[PDB]
Amino acid sequence: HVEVVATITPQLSIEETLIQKINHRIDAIDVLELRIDQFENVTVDQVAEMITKLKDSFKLLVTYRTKLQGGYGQFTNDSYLNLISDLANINGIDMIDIEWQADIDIEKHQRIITHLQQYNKEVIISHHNFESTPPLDELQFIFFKMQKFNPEYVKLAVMPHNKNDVLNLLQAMSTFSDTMDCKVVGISMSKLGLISRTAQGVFGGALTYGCIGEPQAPGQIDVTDLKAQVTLY
Amino acid sequence: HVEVVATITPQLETLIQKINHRIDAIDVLELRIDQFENVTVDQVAEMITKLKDSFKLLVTYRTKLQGGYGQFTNDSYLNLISDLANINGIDMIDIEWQADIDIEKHQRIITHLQQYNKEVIISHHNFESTPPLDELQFIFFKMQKFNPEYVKLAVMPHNKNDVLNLLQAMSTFSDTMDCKVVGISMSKLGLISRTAQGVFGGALTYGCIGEPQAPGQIDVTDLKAQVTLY
Repeated sequence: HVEVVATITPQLSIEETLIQKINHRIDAIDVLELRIDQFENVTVDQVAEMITKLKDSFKLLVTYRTKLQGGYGQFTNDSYLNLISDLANINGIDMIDIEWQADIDIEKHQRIITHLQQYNKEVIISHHNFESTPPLDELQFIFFKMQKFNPEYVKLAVMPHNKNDVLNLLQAMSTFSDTMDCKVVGISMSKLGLISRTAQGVFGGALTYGCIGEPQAPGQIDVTDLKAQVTLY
Repeated sequence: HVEVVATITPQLETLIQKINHRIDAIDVLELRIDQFENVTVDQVAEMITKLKDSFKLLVTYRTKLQGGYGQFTNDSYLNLISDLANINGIDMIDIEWQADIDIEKHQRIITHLQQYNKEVIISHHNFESTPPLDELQFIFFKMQKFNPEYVKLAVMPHNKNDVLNLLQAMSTFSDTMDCKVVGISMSKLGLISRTAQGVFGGALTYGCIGEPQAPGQIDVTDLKAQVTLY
């Protein structure tokens, strides 16, 4: 059973137009992802505010996507990890996204992830490669190192250059789905990789991301159409 | 691009209306005839004229062996297929393959059909399982040797790997071979193979007119809508 995620990226003052479009799609939204990287000097208090302006029909996921990994967040890596650790104190948050990459300080990441789970927050460790799709063995090894932190979800987004790249991503997710204990989200970007987002559930995937109006990732789809997709497979 | 196939199995007009309704989603109209007792190329011609100009006409005689109903000798079957080449209204003809067949007799029949300007779809179906990737590629290679217009392989997946294997086989073939390829992973588990057929090099995807004869079949109208997304 794939869950449909609706990504919003409001400004401190969460619109009234948006909150209404959200309620309209209540049936297609399992998880509401609140991106916050589009806020300069965003603070945990500001985020806490926005949350209340929302709260119970979907889980609330808060994501600060760094520019390094495709977002707007320019925070220092140090300030980034501090922000992620601080979001644990916001009672209304159900899921928190933490970025993974080769150069991370592993013991520090584990400390933060464990901290988050002690506050009963589901952790989504994610990795984004906008340049290419490593070979299958490499994809599986990335998934392996990420799940070592025992998160609730492991998320891998890669960029395809050919059909085999899409198939390898699907295979890596499918194989992971069959043997590992935590949930997996596999994303092959661009139109070439569309099948991974629509048939995410067929290959063991747990989440599929959509928008309410315009794409927040490689040509996004309205969650309503995405819900229809998940329902088709 | 991917051509959407609409499969029908009549019996020597309510259908005539349902097909015209979905006429915009139909690139090929597969006319299965194996559901008729003692089918003659003459009756086939009678039906075709009653149907037939916005889609190709594929005539398919699926033998019992390969999931159909056709109870013809291999001889009368191969002769039925050879004789279909005389019907001008037919654009494509489906000829079955299976490792034991007479290679030279088959090649003799395929070249024959192509002399009458018919597009040949050499096909193989396994309603029971999906062979390993290597074996899928083996099947494709054998069928490819006859230099047909299309090579078609339908398999029943048991698990996710079986679906990915079919897609992989079809994709790799797509990248090297000089003829069109068609891959089908049956059941709802394999639905993605029909909707994203063109993503992996497929040239034909099969749908229905309204009533499915099993799980995994999609109305050509919905199928066309899905194909259009990729």
